[PDB]
Amino acid sequence: ETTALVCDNGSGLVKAGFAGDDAPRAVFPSIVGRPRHQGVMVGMGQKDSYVGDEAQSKRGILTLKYPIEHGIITNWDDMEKIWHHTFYNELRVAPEEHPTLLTEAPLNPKANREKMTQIMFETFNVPAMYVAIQAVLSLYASGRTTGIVLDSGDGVTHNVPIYEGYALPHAIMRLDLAGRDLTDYLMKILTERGYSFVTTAEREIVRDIKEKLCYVALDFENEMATAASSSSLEKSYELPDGQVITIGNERFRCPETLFQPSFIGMESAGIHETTYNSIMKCDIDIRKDLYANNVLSGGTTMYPGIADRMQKEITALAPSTMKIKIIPPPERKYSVWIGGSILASLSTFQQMWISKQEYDEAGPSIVHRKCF
Amino acid sequence: ETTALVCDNGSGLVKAGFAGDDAPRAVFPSIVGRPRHQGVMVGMGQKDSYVGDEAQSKRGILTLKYPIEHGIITNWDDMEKIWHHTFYNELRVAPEEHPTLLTEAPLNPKANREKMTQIMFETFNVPAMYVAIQAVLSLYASGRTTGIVLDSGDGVTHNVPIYEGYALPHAIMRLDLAGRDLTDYLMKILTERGYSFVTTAEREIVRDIKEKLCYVALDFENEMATAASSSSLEKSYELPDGQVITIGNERFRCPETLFQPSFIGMESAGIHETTYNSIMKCDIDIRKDLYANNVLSGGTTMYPGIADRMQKEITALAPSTMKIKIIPPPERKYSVWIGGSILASLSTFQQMWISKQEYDEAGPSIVHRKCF
Amino acid sequence: ETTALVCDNGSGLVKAGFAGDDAPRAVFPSIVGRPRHQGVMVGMGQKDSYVGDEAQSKRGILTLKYPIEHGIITNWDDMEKIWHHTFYNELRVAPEEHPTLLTEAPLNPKANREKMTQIMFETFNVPAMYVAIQAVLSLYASGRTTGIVLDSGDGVTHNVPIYEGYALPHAIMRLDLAGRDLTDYLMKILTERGYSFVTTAEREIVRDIKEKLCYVALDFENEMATAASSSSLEKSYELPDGQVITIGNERFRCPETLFQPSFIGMESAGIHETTYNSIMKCDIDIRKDLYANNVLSGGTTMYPGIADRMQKEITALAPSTMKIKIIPPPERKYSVWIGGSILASLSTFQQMWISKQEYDEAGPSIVHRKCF
Ligand SMILES: Nc1ncnc2c1ncn2[C@@H]1O[C@H](COP(=O)(O)OP(=O)(O)O)[C@@H](O)[C@H]1O
Ligand SMILES: Nc1ncnc2c1ncn2[C@@H]1O[C@H](COP(=O)(O)OP(=O)(O)O)[C@@H](O)[C@H]1O
Ligand SMILES: Nc1ncnc2c1ncn2[C@@H]1O[C@H](COP(=O)(O)OP(=O)(O)O)[C@@H](O)[C@H]1O
Ligand SMILES: [Mg+2]
Ligand SMILES: [Mg+2]
Ligand SMILES: [Mg+2]
Repeated sequence: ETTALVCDNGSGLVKAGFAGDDAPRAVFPSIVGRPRHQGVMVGMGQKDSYVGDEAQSKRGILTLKYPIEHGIITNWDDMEKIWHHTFYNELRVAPEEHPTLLTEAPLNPKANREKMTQIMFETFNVPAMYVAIQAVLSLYASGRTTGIVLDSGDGVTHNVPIYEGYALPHAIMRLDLAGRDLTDYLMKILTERGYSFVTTAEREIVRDIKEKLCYVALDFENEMATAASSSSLEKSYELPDGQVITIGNERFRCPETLFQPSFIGMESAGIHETTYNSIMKCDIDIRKDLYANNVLSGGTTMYPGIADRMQKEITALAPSTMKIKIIPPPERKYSVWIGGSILASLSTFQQMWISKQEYDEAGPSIVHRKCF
Repeated sequence: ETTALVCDNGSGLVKAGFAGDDAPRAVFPSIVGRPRHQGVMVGMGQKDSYVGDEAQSKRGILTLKYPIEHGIITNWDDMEKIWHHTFYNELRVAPEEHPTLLTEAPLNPKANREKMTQIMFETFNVPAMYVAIQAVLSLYASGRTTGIVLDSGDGVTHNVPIYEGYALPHAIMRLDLAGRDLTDYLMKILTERGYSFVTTAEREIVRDIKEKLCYVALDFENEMATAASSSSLEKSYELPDGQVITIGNERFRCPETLFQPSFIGMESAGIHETTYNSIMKCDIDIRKDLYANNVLSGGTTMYPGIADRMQKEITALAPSTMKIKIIPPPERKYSVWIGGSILASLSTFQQMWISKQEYDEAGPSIVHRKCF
Repeated sequence: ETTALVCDNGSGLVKAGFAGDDAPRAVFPSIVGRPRHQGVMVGMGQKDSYVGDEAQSKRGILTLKYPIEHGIITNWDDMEKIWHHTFYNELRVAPEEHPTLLTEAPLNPKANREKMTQIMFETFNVPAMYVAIQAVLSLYASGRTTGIVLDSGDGVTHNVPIYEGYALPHAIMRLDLAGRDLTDYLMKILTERGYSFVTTAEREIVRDIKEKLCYVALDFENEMATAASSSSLEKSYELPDGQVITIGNERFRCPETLFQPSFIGMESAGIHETTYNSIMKCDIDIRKDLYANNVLSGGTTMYPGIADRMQKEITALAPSTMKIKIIPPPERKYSVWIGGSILASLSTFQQMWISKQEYDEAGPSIVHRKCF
C-alpha cells in the first residue's frame, strides 16, 4: 500500500517527492522571508512571512534568511515552517500516513539528529523515519557498489570512500568550502570592475550570474595570459532592471577557489587534494579500485570542465603506472534524491524503519543506536 | 569403484585431489577471514567469513587468520569450515562415500590425531581414513626406498631417515624454523630501507616479494662485499597501489636464516646441521647409503641455488673420502601429495584403512594403535 | 674540562642541556613557522621564518609544520635550522668545542643516522658524537639494570626488554600510535558536540585541552554508564578568544585509544598487549624478573591513572601465580634526557665517542659499525 516519502534536505534547495519515481516532484529554494517596510496598503492578503518559491518572487521587499547554515540547522522555528510548507502546499498529502526518509551530511552535530527525529515524531506524527548519509545515497543512485564519492552541495563538501559495500569511517574528510563561499567571493571580486552587490536580494542575482556564466579553466595561467589580451572571453548579462554588465576573467577566477582555497584566505586543501588524501587513508590493496571509481554528486560539481581538470590534477599525484576515471552523470544534481528513492523502494529495507512504538520506549536517543 | 580422497592439509596451503593422478586439483591458501567494518550497505551477498581464495582477494577488508600454527591445529572451528569448503566448493564430491587419506607432521601432540579422526568420522561420516607422515610420502613419490628426507613447509621442518623399508624413529630431528619466520624476518629488515608493513594483508605482499625475488647465496661474505659496491644486485617490485620499491642485499639475507638461525634470535643449528646430526645418529653401516640419497621436499626449499649450497656445506662436515648427492626434484612443491596418491593407489595398502565399524568399537583411540 | 652536550631531539619537543645536571635548561616545541599574509606593515623586524617558542607565540599568522614525523626526519633543511637555533639562540655555546650526545628511536630507516652524522660533522664541526636509544636511557636513569621499558612519546612508542646489561634485539616491538594520533582523534570527536578545529593553529589549542583536561578510566563501561547520567564529569575550558567549551564523556574516550586502537580503525594491539607479547618473546628464564620491573617514560604516559589500568590489565594476561609491578617515576617526562646526562657524565663511556679523525677515514658509515 503506502510506500515512502523521500525528501532531500539540502542547504540550498529542498528537493522532495515520492518513492519509486525517477525525478523529485517539488524543488524550491530553502529560504523564508519577512517584510521590513511600512505596509500601509490594506488588504492584498499580507502574510507574516513568505516561504519557498513565493519568497524568491517578491524578494525586493522581504529580507531572506536561510534556516540551514553549513549543514547545521540553526532556526528550528523556521525549519518546521518550511517542512510544513513542503508537506502541505507542495505535495498535498497527509504526513501522518507515509513514512519519511531524510538525509544529513557526515560529521554533523549529534544533537541535530535527535532534534530532527523529535520534531518529525511529535509535530508531524509520521509512522516511521530513517536518516541516511548523502554520500552513500549518491553511490546508490550511480548503480555501482565500490568507489569514492565527492559530494559538493551548497554548505558542505565531503568524501566517503566505500569498498564493495563496506564503509571506512576513518577516511571521511570534510571541508567547509562550498557554493555559498563561491557566491560571496564572486560578489567581492565584482567590485573591481565597478558593480557592487550588498543586499540579501542581490546575493540571489550574483548566484544566478555564477550559475549561468561561470566555467572552470583547464590551465589557469594560460587563461589569464589569454584574458590579458581580452578578445573572446567577455560575456554579457542582463540585470532585472535592464542594465547590462560585462565580466571577463571573473568567469574562471570564481570557480577556481575549489582548487586553490587560499583565494578566500583559508589554509586548506582543494577538492582535488581531499579526494587523494582520503584515498591514501585506506589500506593499500583497495586504492587501485578506488582510483577507477570517482563519482561526482551535488550541485556545485556542475561547472563546465570540472571533470577534465580533476583528472588532469589527480593524475599528477597518483603513481604514473595506473589509470584514473571520474564518473559524472549528466543528472547528478538529483543524485541524492534518486538514491534515496532507490533505497526506499527496496524490499529488504522495510525492517530498518524506526517504529513510533519503538521511539516511545527509548526516547529521541534511538537515532544513534539504530540509524547508523 | 571408489579409489581415494587425499588432501595434504599442510600449514600454508591446502593441496587436495583424487588418487591416481599426477597433480592435485585444488590448491588454495589456508586462510579464513572475517570483516571488521560496519557494512552500511544492504544485501550484496554477505557471508560471515570468507574462506580460501575468496578471502585472499578481499584482504583490504578482513583480518586474515591462519587456523594452523606450527603444524599444530589451534582453531578447530575454522578447520572444519575450510575442510567443508575443500570438499564441496572446490572438488564437488560427497564425502560420505570416498575414503580420505590425511597427512600430519611427526612429533606432534597426541590429541591432534584423535581430534582429526573424531571430526572426520562424525561431521563428514567418511567410511575410512588413514594418517601418514609427509617425510615418508615425499620419498615414496621420489621413487626410491632408502634415503633421508628434509621436509620444509610453512610451519615445521624435519628429517626422517629411512633404510631399506625400515624407519629409524630414534633419529627424527625437528626444528620449528620454517617459511613464516622468514616472512617475518623480511618484514623486519625491510624497515631498514624505509618500507614498513604491519597489517595481516601486507604480510601477503611481503610473502610474494620473498617468493619471486629471493635467492640463496653460495658465499655470504663475498656477496655482502659485492653488495658494498651495489651495481647489479638491486631489483624492483611494484606494490598493488603503484609504488615501486627497491631491495638490494635484502634479497639473500632473508633465506640465509635457514642456515644461521642466530639471525632471528634463537640458539639452534641450521638445516645444514640438523640433517648431518640426524645422519650421525644412525648406526654406522647405513651412513654411506644415506649420504647418497638426500631428498628435498616442501615449498620452503624452492629458493634458487639452495641445493648447491647444501652440497657445499654438507661436504665440509662429512669425511673427505666419500661423496654427497642432494636430490632436488623439480616439482618438489607437490611431492607429498604425489606420494599420497601413489600410496592410496596401491592394492596392498587397501587393508590398512580404518573402517567405521572398527572405530565404533574402540573409539577415537584406534588411530594411535593402527596408523603408525 | 669540557664535559658533554645532551640534546634529546624527540618528535614533539627539543629538550637539551649540559651533562652532569639533573634537569635540562632548554625546552621548546619543535616547530618552524612561516607567514602567509599580506605583510603590508613596514619595519617591525619581520623575519623570513620563526623557529621555536617565537613561532608558538604568533600562531595566529604562521603555518606551523613539524619537521620530524614518526621519528623519521623528513625536512632536513628545517631540522638543521632548529639545531642552529637551539645551539646559538638558547644555550649560547660554541658547538666546535663541546661534544654532543644525540638520541633516536629503534627500528628507524638507516639513512637517518648517516645524515645526522653528516650534519653534525660538516655543518657544525663537532669533535665527537654518539647516538643512543631512548628506551635504554630511560632505564639507565631509572637506576636499575633489569626491566622492560615502555617509552611512548609524540610520534613513536617502543618497548625494549633488558636483562642484566644484555639487550634482546629480537623482542623490540614498535607501534606507531602516539600523542599526535590522540590529538587528531580528539579534534575529530569534538565535532560531535559542535566545536570544529581545522587550522594548524587550533591543533595547539586542542593539544592543550588534551594535556590539561583528560584522564584514563579504570573501567570503560562503568564510566560510560555514569556519563549517561552526566552530573559530575563535565569540565569547562576557556578558549583564548573568550568562549567556553564543555566536554563530558570525551574526557576519557581520547586516552582509551592507547588501549583499544580499533577506534582509529587500524589493526594493532593495545599498549597493554604489545608489552605482554614482547615479554613472551624472550626466553623462559627472564620473564619473572621482567614482570616485576615495568618502567614508563615519555610524555604520553603522563595521563592520570594510566598505571592503575596498566596493572589491572597486565595482571589479567599474565599467569595468576606471579606478581606484576609498574614503576612510573614522578618526573618521567625528562627521563630520557636524565639518562643521557648520566651516561655522558661517566668516565668509562669516554672511549666510545666517534672521533672526527676516525670519521674522516671511514666517512658517514661509521655510525653503524661503532654506535650499535
Ligand atoms: N549550473 C550551475 N553552475 C554552478 N553552480 C550551480 C549550478 N547549479 C547549481 N549550482 C550550485 O549548487 C547548489 C545547489 O545544490 P543542491 O541541490 O542544494 O545540493 P544539496 O541539496 O546537496 O546542497 C547551489 O548552491 C548552487 O550554487
Ligand atoms: N617460489 C618460492 N620461493 C620461496 N618460497 C616459496 C616459493 N613457493 C612457496 N614457497 C614457500 O613454501 C610454502 C608452501 O609450502 P606448502 O605447500 O604449504 O608445504 P606444506 O603443505 O607441507 O605446508 C609457503 O609458505 C612459501 O613460504
Ligand atoms: N600533562 C600531560 N598529559 C597528557 N599528555 C602530555 C602531558 N604532557 C605532555 N604530554 C604529551 O607528551 C608529548 C611530548 O613528549 P616528548 O618530550 O616529545 O617525548 P619525546 O621527546 O621522547 O618525543 C606530547 O605529544 C604531549 O601530547
Ligand atoms: Mg545534494
Ligand atoms: Mg610440505
Ligand atoms: Mg620521550
